[PDB]
Amino acid sequence: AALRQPQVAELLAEARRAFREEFGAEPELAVSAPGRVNLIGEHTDYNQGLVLPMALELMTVLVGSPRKDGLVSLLTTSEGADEPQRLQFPLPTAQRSLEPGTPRWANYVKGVIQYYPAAPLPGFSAVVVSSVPLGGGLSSSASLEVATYTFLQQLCPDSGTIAARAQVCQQAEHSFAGMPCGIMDQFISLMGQKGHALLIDCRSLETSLVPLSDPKLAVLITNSNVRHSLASSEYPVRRRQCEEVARALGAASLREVQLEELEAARDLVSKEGFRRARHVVGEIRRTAQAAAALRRGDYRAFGRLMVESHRSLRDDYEVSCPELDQLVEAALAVPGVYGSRMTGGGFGGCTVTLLEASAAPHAMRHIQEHYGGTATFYLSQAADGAKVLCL
Ligand SMILES: O=C1CCCC2=C1C1(CCCCC1)N=C(Nc1nc3ccccc3o1)N2
Ligand SMILES: OC[C@H]1O[C@@H](O)[C@H](O)[C@@H](O)[C@H]1O
Repeated sequence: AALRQPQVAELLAEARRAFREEFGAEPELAVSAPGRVNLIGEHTDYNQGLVLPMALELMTVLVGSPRKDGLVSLLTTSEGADEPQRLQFPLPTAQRSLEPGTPRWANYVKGVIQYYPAAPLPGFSAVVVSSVPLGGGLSSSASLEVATYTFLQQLCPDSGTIAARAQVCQQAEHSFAGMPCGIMDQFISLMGQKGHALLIDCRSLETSLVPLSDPKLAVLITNSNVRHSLASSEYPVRRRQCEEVARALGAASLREVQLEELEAARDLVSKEGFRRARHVVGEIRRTAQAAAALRRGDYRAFGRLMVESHRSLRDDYEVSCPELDQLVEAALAVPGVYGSRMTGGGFGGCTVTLLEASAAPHAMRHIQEHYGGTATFYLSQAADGAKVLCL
């Protein structure tokens, strides 16, 4: 009774009803974009490294219709959203551009509109709904950026590439939400495919769809239901730190630096700096092994490289928190768990447990009985990325 089911048919239905009530007519378009769990490859994306996320059945839906008057009218229904629930604004122009501000959920939609590369973009009316827990570490902000972007393509098709769309979504996260994120979360929300993880190369931007078929394997996501102060504050600090271990070692990114190099480079950088790399330069060179291991269906090893990812996130990158540590170390003692680790940016949010489906009922008994805080669970199929339904 801690498991939240996806309920995606009723999420779309909720959004259409709220649209008819709010705007006096039936919406003409539905889009969705998923949130994400990163299986392995944490704090690598901005280090031009490798990540292995998948898309969730947890998503953000826009339902809307173009307007003739050049203005945008938004209703959000998400419980967590900061007041007001509605905002309206003219389209940006050469003269006036959109500005971040109040309410914050709107900043994401504004950013994407502001950086949208095709024209002419008409005004629109839209309802925004999401089953992605807001600020819970499964990329609610990326689902809303990419859901926005997918709605704008229907209003005014772009003639570009999946990376250009991810950079636009990423720029809205930088400029309008003041969060200097990598490309992972936008990329997986765009490109996820049911029954697949997505191995992303954040240097080359090559991507591989890795079958996650086997119905033996389950991915249990557990929300800690915490977010520490340190989150919003330490993420850019870590990023900046990485950029100095890279600058010091005459490497254009840590992708280029290998562990044998960092170990014999100790003197050129700081104890906590060098330790940030043992994680990053290390991390890269085990998502690769996790990738090569999921293909072999090996599981143990992804696991080892996984718990090795948490331990490294906890001790070297210092971006876990006692709640995440107690959840990982808790699951990691249940036989049949290959691995568990913090996922996403850390300082709170979710862990990800690679278990055997048979044991799912007992784990959710156990974790809720053996976790100090409030556990929410998702038993997540690997899902589709951005989608359109004409209405
Ligand atoms: O306060 C923070 C701290 C940083 C993390 C972050 C938030 C808030 C910002 C706006 C109010 C709720 C919390 N929202 C998101 N993501 C988000 N996804 C959404 C999908 C549909 C509607 C609204 C959505 O807000 N991320
Ligand atoms: O795995 C670490 C990740 O933290 C995310 O939440 C951020 O949006 C990503 O770009 C990546 O930096």
